[PDB]
Amino acid sequence: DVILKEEFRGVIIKQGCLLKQGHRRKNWKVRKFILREDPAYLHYYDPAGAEDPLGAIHLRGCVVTSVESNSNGRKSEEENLFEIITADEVHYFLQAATPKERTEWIKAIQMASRTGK
Repeated sequence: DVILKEEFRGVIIKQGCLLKQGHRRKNWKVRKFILREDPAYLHYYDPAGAEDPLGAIHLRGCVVTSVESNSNGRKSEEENLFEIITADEVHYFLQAATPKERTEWIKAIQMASRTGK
């Protein structure tokens, strides 16, 4: 009892809608990202119909990097891109509303990823 998913056993670090690279129909989607520490787990929710956590990003062992805007060939959609390289070797391409906020999220995930105990 008084025990739920380890993902949520850590308190919210930072929440805000971000652009998730997801070439299903669009290129970048607008979903709510809520962060949580302790095991380090980032969570994304759909504004249009999924406040249920579609999945958790495994920050434990993840590295973040400031993308030099590798938006080649297309229009510069990927500007304020920051990548999250999980320990699972998955590169998660995220973007913010501003260059400022993505930096804040770089810091967010990196500080949250420190809780890998």
